[PDB]
Amino acid sequence: EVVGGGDLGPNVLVFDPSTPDIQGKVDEVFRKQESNQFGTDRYALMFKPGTYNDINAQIGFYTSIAGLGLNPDDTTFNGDVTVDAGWFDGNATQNFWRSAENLALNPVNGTNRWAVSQAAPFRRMHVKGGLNLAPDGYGWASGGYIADSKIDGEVGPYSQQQWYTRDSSVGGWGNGVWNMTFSGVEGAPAQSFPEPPYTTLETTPVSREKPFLYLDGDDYKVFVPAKRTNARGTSWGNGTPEGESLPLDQFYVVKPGATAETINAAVDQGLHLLFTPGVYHVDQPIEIDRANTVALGLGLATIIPDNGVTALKVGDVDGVKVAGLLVDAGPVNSETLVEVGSDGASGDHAANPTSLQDVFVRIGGAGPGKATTSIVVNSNDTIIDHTWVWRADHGEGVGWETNRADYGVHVKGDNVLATGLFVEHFNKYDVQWSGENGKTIFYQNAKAYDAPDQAAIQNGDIKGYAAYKVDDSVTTHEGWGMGSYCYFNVNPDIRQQHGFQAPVKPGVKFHDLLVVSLGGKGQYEHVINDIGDPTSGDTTIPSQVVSFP
Ligand SMILES: OC[C@H]1O[C@@H](O[C@@H]2[C@@H](O)[C@H](O[C@@H]3[C@@H](O)[C@H](O[C@@H]4[C@@H](O)[C@H](O)O[C@H](CO)[C@H]4O)O[C@H](CO)[C@H]3O)O[C@H](CO)[C@H]2O)[C@H](O)[C@@H](O)[C@@H]1O
Repeated sequence: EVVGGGDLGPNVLVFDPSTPDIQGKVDEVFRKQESNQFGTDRYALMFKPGTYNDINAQIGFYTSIAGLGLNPDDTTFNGDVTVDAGWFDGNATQNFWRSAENLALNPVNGTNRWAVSQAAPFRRMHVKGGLNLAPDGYGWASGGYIADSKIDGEVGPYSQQQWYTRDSSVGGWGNGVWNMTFSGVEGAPAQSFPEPPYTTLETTPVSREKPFLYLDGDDYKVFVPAKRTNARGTSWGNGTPEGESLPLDQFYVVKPGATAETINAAVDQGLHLLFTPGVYHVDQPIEIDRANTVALGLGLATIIPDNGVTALKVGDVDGVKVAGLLVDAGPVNSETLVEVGSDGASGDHAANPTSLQDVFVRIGGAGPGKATTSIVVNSNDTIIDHTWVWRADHGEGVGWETNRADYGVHVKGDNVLATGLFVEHFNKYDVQWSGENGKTIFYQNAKAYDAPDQAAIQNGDIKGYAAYKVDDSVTTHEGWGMGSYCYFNVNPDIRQQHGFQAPVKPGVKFHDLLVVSLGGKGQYEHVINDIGDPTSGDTTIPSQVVSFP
């Protein structure tokens, strides 16, 4: 019974090079979206191919900006896509929930400013000049994620604490701070941790670029890249990229209105999903149990699970590409928010894996919300390529109980790969890995700030719960470029035994680990298990470990 394609709706603004009032108009969204951290408004600015002049697209909360060509240079700005921190007094550590993709940029002073923190991906971009990742004045910042991009000149992180870059091309990298990690990046600074703190891998073992809306001439369509093993450099610049096109008309177009039963019925029926920029309350989980289903969000499209249900469940099928969505906890506790595969699933998905890309989870912050576990990854071979799983530390509806969320991510399948894993503030283990031969490239954690007292975070004989816990049974794991920080702002007497916990086996390895106390609010006793120096002083110097075991 459902109906494919049709109309993307008001919240998706489709600019062209003869379109009137682009500056003034891109400027109204920012005005309302600049300081709008928890609003329900959602926007995507989409630009048709061509060259656009005298422009500076300033990007606020819940704003995605993109070109609608196939290769990034089809849509060129003699101008800038700018993220700054004027609204929060130079501090960029709340510059969340926005994105830029599939544009070239010829920045007006020779350098584009993308001063963001978490959940602010920069994908499929060509910067014909510099890329400055810090707010004007080298004030605080906690990014960040760049993939499938070419920066002609220098990337300058400056004050950025940490960063992940994959499968890209840079002609310079200026500096590290705590953890600037690279995989498959031509031009990456040579590996050197802790000095500078560069963790560098030549290729990404597998990656698959995120699907995106484009105009194959007159028609709305989505292009869906195929996977690369040992990816290095960009995917677009040599000629005809690799992967499929879907016509629009083979997508259900979800808008304000949609029930979860119709969304699933459209996937029953053989349609893909395109979530328009909106907030979707669902009282049954969204279910994708058809191989190769693309589920693509625009304008930070957001799902909220009502009645304590799970928001999104992927079945044990090959090739599901979930991209560009925020799952936002309801006030009724959900046992899970996202499940990838059913519990127990023992099959392969190796040739054609399921992935989550730019999938973000929030618990609290916009009022009261809670979940026991946020993401369960049951399916073997799953790719998690950019996720921010975040128990709110600030905002409305936040308490050590009021927005309690015990567990962030739990990985149970085998062969699972996370590139750009950001997980923070959970009451217990932020990340748990139970499956075999897991790989994590780049991890950023901060522990819960609102732990009341030592006794509240006790873990048998461990003080605190690891930010990242590989199970005792696991025989095979390997991780690179991983940091956990603490700011026990309620009770800075607290001690966190470690950032990491894992068995001591010849084939469970870690490379370039660090923990950091933020201005002496709590301290780490060790880095991993019982190994590594404690943090000390209020000077926020990392305690580091190059190699383990
Ligand atoms: O609070 C809400 C959000 O905050 C996120 O965590 C922040 C955290 O980012 C912040 O850390 C700062 C660091 O940014 C800072 O690094 C320095 C660099 O700025 C500088 O250029 O280089 C040196 C190193 O040589 C560093 O000085 O260092 C100060 C310490 O002096 C840190 O405090 O601290 C905030 C709280 O104090 C903290 O909240 C968090 O990830 C988000 O989840 C959260 O929503």
